[PDB]
Amino acid sequence: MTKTLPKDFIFGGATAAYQAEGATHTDGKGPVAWDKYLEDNYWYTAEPASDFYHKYPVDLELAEEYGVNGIRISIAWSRIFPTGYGEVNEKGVEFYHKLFAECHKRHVEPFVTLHHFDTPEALHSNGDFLNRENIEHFIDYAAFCFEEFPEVNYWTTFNEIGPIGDGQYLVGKFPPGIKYDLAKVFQSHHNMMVSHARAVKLYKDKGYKGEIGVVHALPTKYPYDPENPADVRAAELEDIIHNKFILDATYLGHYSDKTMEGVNHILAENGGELDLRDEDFQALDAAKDLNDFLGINYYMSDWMQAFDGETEIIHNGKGEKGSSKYQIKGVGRRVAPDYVPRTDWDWIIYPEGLYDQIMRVKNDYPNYKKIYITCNGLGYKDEFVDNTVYDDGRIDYVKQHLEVLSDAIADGANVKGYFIWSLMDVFSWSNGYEKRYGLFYVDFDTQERYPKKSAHWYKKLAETQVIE
Ligand SMILES: O=P(O)(O)OC[C@H]1O[C@@H](O)[C@H](O)[C@@H](O)[C@H]1O
Repeated sequence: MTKTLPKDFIFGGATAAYQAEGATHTDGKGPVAWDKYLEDNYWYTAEPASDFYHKYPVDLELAEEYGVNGIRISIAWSRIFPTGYGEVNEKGVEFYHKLFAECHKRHVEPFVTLHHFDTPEALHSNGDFLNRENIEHFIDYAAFCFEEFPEVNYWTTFNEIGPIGDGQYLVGKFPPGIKYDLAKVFQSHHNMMVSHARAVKLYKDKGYKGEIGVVHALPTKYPYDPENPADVRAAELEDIIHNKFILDATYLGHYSDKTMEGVNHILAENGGELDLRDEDFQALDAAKDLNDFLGINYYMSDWMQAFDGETEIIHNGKGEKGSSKYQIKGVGRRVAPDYVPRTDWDWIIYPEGLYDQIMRVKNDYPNYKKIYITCNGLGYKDEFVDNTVYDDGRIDYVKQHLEVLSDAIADGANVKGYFIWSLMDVFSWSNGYEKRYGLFYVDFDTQERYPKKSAHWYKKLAETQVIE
């Protein structure tokens, strides 16, 4: 009497080059911003990470043992072009071909992302994507990869553009560690999206065989008190900063009137200017209907309350329940509802928000075509016991969301797969190695993998499609 998922659903796992790989200075790998940054601003580094560079056969064998039929992986732009452009690093390219081969061998379909929070340092320190020159460097890097890896049937350009501008120019937790720059945020959202529109046009023109799409973070924004118009407006603007702006570029080819009115407002109150060239809209309009699927990364929702004070944002990275604080002048502040389960990192559990996002994209952008939940998971300090982890909380979190998908599917939403963040334990960019999300437990001192209770649960799900 439980829900069921379509027989052709993808039950995958997700990873990220920098988070998983390791080998940060091996086989010609070029530096990335995180190299110096984590060292100066955090208490851990990307070494040894989960040593994916050498472990992948074990990871893939296990992934196969436990019914995982898909896997998001990212190509480390700085491993192919250790400087963003020019010389190619043979060994880098060699590595990916191996990896890709192992995937096909293990029946795990690779969903490849060209960019996942890791612009080659040399280019990043030069304005990253705010600098229009790097847009070029990207398209060339994409064309290289498209041509070089015919083994890949599914491509994605960028992973979470919103969260890049957010952690980079708004929260200041991702390098360069800038804060409150709502002008840079919106610019980066526009520039990066132009970089995407171009690469997709390109993959389509040169008529390659597979599918090309985007991976967007879409945390549902709700007004704290639906009855208060002040709250409604607040969620609306908040949603515009994190979701609408980007979505619109991804489908309308331009920013809607409400979107620009809100952006105008936000920028007026906080200052700032946007450099929007007409050629950018030619690129955007061209690729608007090209995307083959949408990848929705979703972890939690946000409630917004009106707020008239100055802007202050504190990121709770050590996992101290309550240290999070988010308020923006002209926009509003986030207030967790009273009794929703939230965690030590303050991330709110609210499965219903996923359903609402899926019905929103579906209604506002009917041309989405197909939806994959490219990332969903619960990060928390598991306890290593009996060579496993009795991660019942994670099974509950996942199970709850999978049920909401099973519904959004029934209600006419074209959802084709779910990717659990993450396949194995990896360190978090701003929360260290403590915030674990994996189906498999990595013992960072030995690099030994151990299936968690969720790995065993996911298997039955995989081979039954009955959520129980
Ligand atoms: O902030 P956390 O704990 O790392 O969880 C956030 C996760 O979200 C995903 O969407 C990002 O692409 C991952 O790289 C990961 O960072």
